[PDB]
Amino acid sequence: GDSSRNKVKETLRLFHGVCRKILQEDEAKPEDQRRKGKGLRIDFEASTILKRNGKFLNSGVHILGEVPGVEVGDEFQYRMELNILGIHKPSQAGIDYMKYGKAKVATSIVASGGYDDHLDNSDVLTYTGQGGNPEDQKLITGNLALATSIEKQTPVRVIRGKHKSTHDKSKGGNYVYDGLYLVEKYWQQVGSHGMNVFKFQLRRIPGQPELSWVEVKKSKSKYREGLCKLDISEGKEQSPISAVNEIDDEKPPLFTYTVKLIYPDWCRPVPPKSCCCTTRCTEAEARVCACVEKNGGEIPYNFDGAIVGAKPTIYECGPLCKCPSSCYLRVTQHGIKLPLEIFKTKSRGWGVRCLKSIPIGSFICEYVGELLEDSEAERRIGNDEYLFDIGNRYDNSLAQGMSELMLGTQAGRSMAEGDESSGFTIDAASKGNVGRFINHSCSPNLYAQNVLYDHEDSRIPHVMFFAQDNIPPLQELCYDYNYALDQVRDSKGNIKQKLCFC
DNA sequence: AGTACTCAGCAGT
DNA sequence: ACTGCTGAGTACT
Ligand SMILES: [Zn+2]
Ligand SMILES: [Zn+2]
Ligand SMILES: [Zn+2]
Repeated sequence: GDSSRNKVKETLRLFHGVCRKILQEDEAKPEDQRRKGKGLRIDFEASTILKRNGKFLNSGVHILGEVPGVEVGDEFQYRMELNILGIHKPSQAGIDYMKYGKAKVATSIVASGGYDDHLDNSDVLTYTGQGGNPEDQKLITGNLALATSIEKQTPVRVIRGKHKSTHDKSKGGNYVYDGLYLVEKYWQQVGSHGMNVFKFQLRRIPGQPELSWVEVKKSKSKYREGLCKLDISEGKEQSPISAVNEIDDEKPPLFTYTVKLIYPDWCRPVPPKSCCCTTRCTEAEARVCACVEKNGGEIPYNFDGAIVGAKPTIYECGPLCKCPSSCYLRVTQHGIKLPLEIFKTKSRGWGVRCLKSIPIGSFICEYVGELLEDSEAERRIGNDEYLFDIGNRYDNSLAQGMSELMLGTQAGRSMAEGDESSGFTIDAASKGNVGRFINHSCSPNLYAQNVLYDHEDSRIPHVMFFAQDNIPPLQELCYDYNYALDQVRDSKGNIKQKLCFC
């Protein structure tokens, strides 16, 4: 069950990983011969790659009721994700159905705003049938199945998609699994083609985790009476980070806010080698870029700014690089570009959330504090509580896997660990940014990535949090603990040891 | 093994 | 905004 949840999560992570890989390969090609712009569907190719390696879930079956591992509020960008998970099989069509006896009943529906659906209440939904749009709608296939579901009283999965404008700022939050509904009644009515249209009333089954749009709603409206401060950054951030509490009159804890890292006095100034590019640094350009070569001959970012894959170290263009700030190799240096707020949690003290959907691979924020040789946990105040041991270790198994999917080739297994000579740690107990409020979780939606701009000392990189899920709005932001690299978390979330190195 | 169907997702305008 | 186009997967002839 938990085991199921992790299979789903990792399946979606794999899928999007492949998507961004295909995308990076295309961005590496010159403007003129890029497949993007000329009818490229990364969703289809990613899909096909996963299906080839037997990575689909619930393949060859229809699920009625709850798909194991799929929870209310889960977000998708592509209709295709629903297919690989078995949530909804058709790539396009709104209605999915299956045999339930000799009759056919609806497994799942998609309300994307194609027809004039009414989703006005949290509780109840009016769903337009499907028929050519000029003939009257026929009561067959999907429409029939949704009708039969009424007598059979068999639940229906409801995914609502946000209205898709080709304005298309993003695909973040494109589909939300809203959950399980019963079909109550259906009628015929004239629909705006001048021909008759079917309509189905669905009622959400009680006792389900409540709808997310209802939570952006409860949250949204200005009054925000939970506000403790408008801007915890106190103007040091291009946008205010507000603090809210609806569980108390607790003010957030006191600290000096900082956006820049405090190095010690002894930590040598080490300027880094820079690139000479006139334009934005890409693999596409005829002229080679020193910072690209530094990243192993690949842009570790997509053009929208998403990290392509985790890496031991990511090199961004420095202050003495000659490229415009719009350079794709500038992402984490530009600072926070999401609406963040800190909030009181019943259980966990103080936490960080985002009030909009965060697409997978997105940059969140830096863990800013003052940097200390690990030797000095001598301080005594920030014990654990506002402390971040800078990650030294790495394992190439995941890259080995992504590699196997995309090329059929792996590098040999290798693992890295920082010498105990220098571990470094970031203390935010006294000074830090919003990153200091991020809590820890056994199932995180954030992971820490080391980036180097400013300097080349690889023992004191910047810690940049990225997103490893499509994160629903208001979902709490959390990252996991460092780990020993001999130990890994299995399906049930228990610590085991990695299989033989070989 | 072939065809009809589509609540996507692009791309040109 | 309004078009037009190529579609994956699945259900049926
Ligand atoms: Zn650059
Ligand atoms: Zn360059
Ligand atoms: Zn550079």
